[PDB]
Amino acid sequence: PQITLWKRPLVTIKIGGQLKEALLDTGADDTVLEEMNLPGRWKPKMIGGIGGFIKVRQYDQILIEICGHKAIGTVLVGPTPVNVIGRNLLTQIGCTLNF
Amino acid sequence: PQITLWKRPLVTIKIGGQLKEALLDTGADDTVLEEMNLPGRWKPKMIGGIGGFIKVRQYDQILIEICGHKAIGTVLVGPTPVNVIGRNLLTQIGCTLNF
Ligand SMILES: CC(C)CN(C[C@@H](O)[C@H](Cc1ccccc1)NC(=O)O[C@H]1CO[C@H]2OCC[C@H]21)S(=O)(=O)c1ccc2c(c1)OCO2
Repeated sequence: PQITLWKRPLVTIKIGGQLKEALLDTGADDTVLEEMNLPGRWKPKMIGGIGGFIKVRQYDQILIEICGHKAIGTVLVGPTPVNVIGRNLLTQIGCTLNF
Repeated sequence: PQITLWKRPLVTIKIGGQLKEALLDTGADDTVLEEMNLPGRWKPKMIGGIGGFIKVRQYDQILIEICGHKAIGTVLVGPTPVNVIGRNLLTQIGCTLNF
């Protein structure tokens, strides 16, 4: 699809077999999801945003489907205010910015 | 142009007479610029993301040229680590997400 930006670019995702809503976020290097139970091994990591740094659980090689497009990659889980889909997965679904 | 997302989508902007690098950020509702001394009236605002909130100064009807495309709108200035072009100006330059 071609998505305009007068509204938040929110899309449905599927992760861990569960449906969620997430924001397509070209300003995010990484994909960061609100706290949830997720099957897979994880390691603790720190990530910084506009307000400071938070602790997250890093899950490697996670299956995640984004608006019908399948990806497999790193998903960070922690106290983010919003589920954000970052560039690590936006590249996998072939996403570009155009103007 | 078409901008792939392998790397951060940094473009050159012109604002307040200065050339700067800024992120084309679909996850940002508002445009937020690193500390600079703009003229004119402003009002305080708090914006939140990963890590919490930062206090910023809100300037209205600011002219910004983004990769050769002119825009005018609300610009927030504060201790952000990165210059962020948000959806309020991305729509004005005709920017879409495509996949
Ligand atoms: C978290 C999302 C919902 C909001 N953010 C825009 C993001 O694109 C932000 C933009 C951002 C980029 C770099 C540093 C700080 C902010 N990126 C970010 O936090 O990404 C983190 C996750 O991946 C990592 O790569 C970048 C930081 C890490 S933001 O910068 O906090 C932000 C910008 C404009 C706003 C706002 C919040 O509230 C209203 O107007």
